[PDB]
Amino acid sequence: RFLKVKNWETDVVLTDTLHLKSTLETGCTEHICMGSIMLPSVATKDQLFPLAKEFLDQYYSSIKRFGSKAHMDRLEEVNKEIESTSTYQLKDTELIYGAKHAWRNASRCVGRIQWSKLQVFDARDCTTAHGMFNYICNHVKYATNKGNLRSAITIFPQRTDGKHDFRVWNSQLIRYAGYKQPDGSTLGDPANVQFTEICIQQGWKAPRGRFDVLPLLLQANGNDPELFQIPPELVLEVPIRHPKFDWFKDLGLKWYGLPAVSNMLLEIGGLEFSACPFSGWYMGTEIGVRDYCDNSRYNILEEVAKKMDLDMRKTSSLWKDQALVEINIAVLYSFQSDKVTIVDHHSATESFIKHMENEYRCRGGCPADWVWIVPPMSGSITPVFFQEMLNYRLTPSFEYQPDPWNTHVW
Amino acid sequence: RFLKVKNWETDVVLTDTLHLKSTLETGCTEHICMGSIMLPSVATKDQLFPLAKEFLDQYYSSIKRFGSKAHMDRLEEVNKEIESTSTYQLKDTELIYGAKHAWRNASRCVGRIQWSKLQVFDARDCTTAHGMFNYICNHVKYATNKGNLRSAITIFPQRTDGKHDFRVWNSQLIRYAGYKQPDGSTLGDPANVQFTEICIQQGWKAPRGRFDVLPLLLQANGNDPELFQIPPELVLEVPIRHPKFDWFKDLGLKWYGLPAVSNMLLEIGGLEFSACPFSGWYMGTEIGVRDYCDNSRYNILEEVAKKMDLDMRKTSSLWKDQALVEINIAVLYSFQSDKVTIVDHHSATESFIKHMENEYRCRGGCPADWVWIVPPMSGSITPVFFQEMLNYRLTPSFEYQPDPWNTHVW
Ligand code: HEM
Ligand code: HEM
Ligand SMILES: CNCc1cccc(-c2cc(C)cc(N)n2)c1
Ligand SMILES: CNCc1cccc(-c2cc(C)cc(N)n2)c1
Ligand SMILES: C[C@H](O)[C@H](O)[C@H]1CNc2nc(N)[nH]c(=O)c2N1
Ligand SMILES: C[C@H](O)[C@H](O)[C@H]1CNc2nc(N)[nH]c(=O)c2N1
Ligand SMILES: [Zn+2]
Repeated sequence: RFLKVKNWETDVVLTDTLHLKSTLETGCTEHICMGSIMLPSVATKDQLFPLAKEFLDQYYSSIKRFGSKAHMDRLEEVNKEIESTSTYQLKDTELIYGAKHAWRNASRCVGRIQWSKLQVFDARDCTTAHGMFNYICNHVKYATNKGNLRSAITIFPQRTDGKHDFRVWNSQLIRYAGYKQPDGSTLGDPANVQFTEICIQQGWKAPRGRFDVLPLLLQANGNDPELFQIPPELVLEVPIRHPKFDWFKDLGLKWYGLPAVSNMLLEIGGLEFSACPFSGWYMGTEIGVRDYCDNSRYNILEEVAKKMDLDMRKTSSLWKDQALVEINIAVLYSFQSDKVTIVDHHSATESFIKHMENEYRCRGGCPADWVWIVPPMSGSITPVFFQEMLNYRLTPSFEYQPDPWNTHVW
Repeated sequence: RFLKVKNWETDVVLTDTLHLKSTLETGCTEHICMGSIMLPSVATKDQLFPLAKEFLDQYYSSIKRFGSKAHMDRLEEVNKEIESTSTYQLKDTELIYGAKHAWRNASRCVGRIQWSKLQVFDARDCTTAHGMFNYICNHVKYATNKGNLRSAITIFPQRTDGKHDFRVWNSQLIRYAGYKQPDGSTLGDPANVQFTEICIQQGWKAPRGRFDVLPLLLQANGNDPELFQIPPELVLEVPIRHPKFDWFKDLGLKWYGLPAVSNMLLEIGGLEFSACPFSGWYMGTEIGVRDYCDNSRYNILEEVAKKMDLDMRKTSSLWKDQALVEINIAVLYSFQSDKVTIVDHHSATESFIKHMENEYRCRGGCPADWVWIVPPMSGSITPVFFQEMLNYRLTPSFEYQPDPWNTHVW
């Protein structure tokens, strides 16, 4: 009941007991392993105080006042407000703790060494899609910090009944538009073409280029969402050059500095925050491997390998592999020559192993998803390839949620 | 109870019901996922007929004579021999079926599209370490076929009591020697230095170079094993050159053509074959990524990147990534210019997706381990990165077993 994870590059072993505190199910049974399925699958007051009890107990058991009366009066206070209103509200300190631990428990995140250094923006007083748009601009500006990126989350009012829900309809706050062409093909980002249509549907005026920043579709208190365009001076973008190849400029590629996921749900003490955009900084491979070279994304390996003049008749020339390394040299180089925060997959996996140690020491475990932790290129020349990870679901936590245009009573 | 796996590069879905036939446990519980732990953990007659029953039932239910009397008389025959001798013996046809399906059920193997085209060598009449050495040479020679590699397995007598056990002590039939140096460092293959010591211990006369083929340590009928050196004319080796870089020859690297794992256990109908060397042909990355660039293996990225004159001050130059692609271009090129069978990680992952279709159609499922199927470089520019796989344990099956120098009553 006190399981062991081994590292095979180092022969180092650690003991996981943190998984005893786990609660939610994983998809795996004693006779089936779902570790590579992407997404496996009102809340009453009878269930809401147990979750409120569990959260608050570890929150006072973090500030070395577990079991005190300051704890007990807080437990009694939440208990009775869960009688009165049936729901409850978190303290400022309980929200900052809960948010930082949702990140800390996010087993699919390799950059979690930074989990404590997070800036929480309490937007629970927000009421309008314009108020949402204000909070979100202030997040963008702060989290960007002139390229010296800082991580942050903005927490909008929690779900109450179920109809009245704050939702950022964008998947990330900043993404490039996606238009399918009359000739069947696709301009911009193909992942967003469904979204982009809903944007033009709500009256967006598309510039119809490659790297068009989408507007925000912000839904406030269950209301029909409204389009707002982040001021372009707030959207920091990096033009992508290669430090050897001058033809690389003519590829005319760029990316935005700020990775800010907006479509997930923040669970704290049984409360559900449907709108909780959180931002850090990019690991190089997300842009240079996935965004740029996924077949159903920008799919640029074709053209990069051309300009390198590569043996493209043969699958086995590793022409694909060769153009993939140059592209991530170009992402990295470009972001750093502009002083915009980016981390390479070597230094990020190293930090994660480093983070993983401290978690097994001063916490007794680190939930971790190998399928997601291993970078999508050069897997085994990074140290996380050789690290056995235990995946389990701790709380507070970030969760996926449905897209709102497929659930909203419109 | 009829689960679904999605592919996200193609939006294609398949339905797994084959997992209903699963039997063994995985390490994962409803609340913990062990998908990245490498190895999670006499047989009586009360348990041995159920396993014999299950096997034979699907074996006649493969040749469209399920439930017939030819089946029933075979079930009665095994039943009564399990009374008489308590164990039993497989027909030739039952051994070839059982062996091909152990391969077919091997969820960690990406080359399983070939599972049916397997050559079974019945060495169950073998009695001596010299007889083992003969069968194994005939396997090497056949499976190699002048470089036109053919896949094969040699099945030595099954475990009976437990003391009398046929074991190939080598991990693979052909591996390079491993000597640690007086200066702390290591020559050859560091993975084998423990083995190499046991070989010199049993009186091996080490040439003490880099690429020294080890001898065979073959244990027959539980006896203390004996050293035999495969005739070098039978060991086909590929010198590694690059199709651009002439300095690559001076690296003086080579590899052997035949991947032949010798240390696993073949379970068929509850019978355990402790010696069952099986061989195919290499996927390029095993040599060019793992063998050559694992830190605890040949660790050549250092020197390759030197000769390329690479920015090696910075982790973020992807100098490691860059020398890794050239090395697998050199493995591939060298093996094919010599007409020795090798497959590149692109064409092998494609075939596996291709194999995966047919399994879900004419069988209803394909046990598959994503952690192992995804090649250890360029993961997401191959199609298996985007394929959800269900891992589960079907039988017949290949299993790991202890090393014999850590279990043998010597
Ligand atoms: C310090 C900078 C950060 C880095 C370098 C980083 C790194 C990464 C990477 C590479 C991924 C994989 C994304 C993908 O493959 O689609 C990821 C996912 C994730 N990150 Fe982190 N991240 C950072 C900050 C944050 C913050 C600030 C939060 C939350 C407050 C967070 C929570 C998550 C979660 C929940 C996921 C998984 C979401 C999903 O399953 O799609 N990360 N991160
Ligand atoms: C057709 C040529 C074959 C190819 C291209 C191939 C490919 C591979 C690869 C790349 C691996 C991963 C090895 C590692 O990472 O250490 C593997 C493992 C494995 N292969 Fe296949 N293989 C072939 C033939 C065979 C045969 C003939 C058998 C059995 C009769 C087999 C059964 C297995 C098993 C059981 C494993 C996993 C063993 C372990 O967990 O260490 N394969 N294969
Ligand atoms: C399924 N995609 C989720 C997703 C998509 C895109 C980016 C991220 C991300 C988020 C943060 C905070 C940091 C980072 N380096 N990347 C996450
Ligand atoms: C834990 N290592 C197992 C291992 C190590 C080395 C090679 C293989 C292998 C075996 C076969 C038959 C084909 C292939 N392409 N590779 C398997
Ligand atoms: C810790 C981790 O499970 C370990 O590195 C695994 C990961 N996947 C692998 N995949 C293959 N094909 N071969 C391996 O040796 C490994 N090693
Ligand atoms: C099918 C498979 O689970 C899917 O491709 C996963 C694999 N691992 C991943 N890992 C990361 N970091 N991001 C991803 O989108 C994925 N996709
Ligand atoms: Zn699992």
